[PDB]
Amino acid sequence: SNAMKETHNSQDRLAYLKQQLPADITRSVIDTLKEDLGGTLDPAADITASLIPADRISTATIITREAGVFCGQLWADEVFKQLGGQVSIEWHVQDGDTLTPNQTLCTLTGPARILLTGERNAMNFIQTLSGCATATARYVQELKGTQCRLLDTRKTIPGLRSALKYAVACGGGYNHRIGVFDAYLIKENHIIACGGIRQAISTAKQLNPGKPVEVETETLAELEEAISAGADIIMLDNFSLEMMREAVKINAGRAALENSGNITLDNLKECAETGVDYISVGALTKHLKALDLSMRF
Amino acid sequence: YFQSNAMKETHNSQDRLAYLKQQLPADITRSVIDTLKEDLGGTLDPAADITASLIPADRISTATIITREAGVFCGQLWADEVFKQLGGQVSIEWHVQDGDTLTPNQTLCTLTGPARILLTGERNAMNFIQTLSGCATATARYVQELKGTQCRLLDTRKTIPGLRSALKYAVACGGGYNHRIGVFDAYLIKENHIIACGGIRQAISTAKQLNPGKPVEVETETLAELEEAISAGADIIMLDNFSLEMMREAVKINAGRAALENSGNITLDNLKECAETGVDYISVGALTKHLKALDLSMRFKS
Ligand SMILES: [Mg+2]
Repeated sequence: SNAMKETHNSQDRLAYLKQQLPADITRSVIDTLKEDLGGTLDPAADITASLIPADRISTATIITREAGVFCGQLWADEVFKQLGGQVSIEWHVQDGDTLTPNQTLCTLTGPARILLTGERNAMNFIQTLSGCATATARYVQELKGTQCRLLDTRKTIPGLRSALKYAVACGGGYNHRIGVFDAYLIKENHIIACGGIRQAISTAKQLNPGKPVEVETETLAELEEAISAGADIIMLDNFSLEMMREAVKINAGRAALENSGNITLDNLKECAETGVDYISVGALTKHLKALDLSMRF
Repeated sequence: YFQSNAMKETHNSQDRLAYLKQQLPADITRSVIDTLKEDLGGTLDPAADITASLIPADRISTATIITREAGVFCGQLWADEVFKQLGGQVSIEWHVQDGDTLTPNQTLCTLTGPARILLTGERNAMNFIQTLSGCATATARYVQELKGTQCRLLDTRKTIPGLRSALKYAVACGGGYNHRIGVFDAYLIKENHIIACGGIRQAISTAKQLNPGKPVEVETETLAELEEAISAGADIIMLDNFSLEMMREAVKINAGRAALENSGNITLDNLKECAETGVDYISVGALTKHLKALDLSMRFKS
């Protein structure tokens, strides 16, 4: 079925993402350390840490004061590798694990100056990615009892697209297109330009074979036309609950239906209960509620 | 020569405002390039946008970016850079300037150029404006709570990765003040450094020796530690989780000798009350660690 086919598209995207992550992790980490150190990757630039003896070895633990879902160990590991690799980390949690208040995330051991310099940077990644995974899981809870799945969007904090799409995955959400290069999102503008939905879809399939094709519809008539034109996925743009139920009944399980627009944590369940297959939520990646962490020596 | 705490703080702001201005153009370009490459799949070539390829190449369109809620605007330079990086064919007429107060449904800018380029750049430009404006907007909200007081709002090092300079700038646009940019421009002496040096005056004199002009801040958890820190020559004292009465006692003990900065579980609910104790500054991690993006919308006229 088309709904199950989208689950396959989501896994293909997560695969592309995992393949690109090492490079993206290195890039964000370097830029973050550079900003903190003042344009250099030399940890000796941390003036306060220099008040500690050069030879001191210390052990610290990072703890979450809040419940949620963990994400970010790969980024925290890279922070310490970029600082020289002298600090070793024992992780007590894995990406995607549920966290309870005051749970220990990891234990770090190495030169005290390095731990001091890397601590905030490592925590800034963890709190951000964990924050996104945590928000995602809260949204996913609203779908209980339905077969509906949550999708992310292109409304992401700049520089962290791949990290946030990964955190969404860690929180139980699914990935929609990574960018404008991996899937088509056909809208009214494109439909008019090509002279009809079937023509737009055909052009899309001829220009980039294999790329998923999604069509945005604003009315039931458009939906019906997109379904008739064989569309893979149909995005329902600002549909009322009534229109959603009607769309689901009209569709009869043919295409994958995805609702988009003005979705809040407070009305997500009601949207899912109409029978739509997916709900896209820009709030998962456009907003951020960082997980509160503490580092103790 | 004489240098008041007011003068020391102004000097500190001048230095980091100077640092931010010199480094900002490079950070804007760096962040914009990384953001476009993520969206286009490894390249800055707009031809990588497959759905935009369904629009005739020679169409020239006009669109506008609208805010759907009130707040403070920020990010003009980043949105400009998105279009410069995509080829510079898009012309942007701004109807607002960084720092401006916004009302719901207000038009931010009107863009004109090749349709395919507008389609590729729109989300990217919007992602920057919603982020920076969101930060500026939240900051302004905290600043509004400080009105009747002489208290100032400070940022921290708890910032979203890769956006430290952009967010320090957004906090400034929202009316907040910038604390140290990183670990290189000022000291933040804590208990472990004190124990390592054998006391507070020891830590402070060792700091001034190694990096003479760098401002020295000391974090304290008690009134006793506060008094040692001030009498030992700290420029700024960070009060860690002080109660309201401890803050009042702190202000009394200080007698204007050092600048006092509150760092605690301070939110919109208790910001005013904490400010009313007489502390000079309140540092708020929430301004840059969290984000409530400003809700934007792009409307194509043609
Ligand atoms: Mg409910």
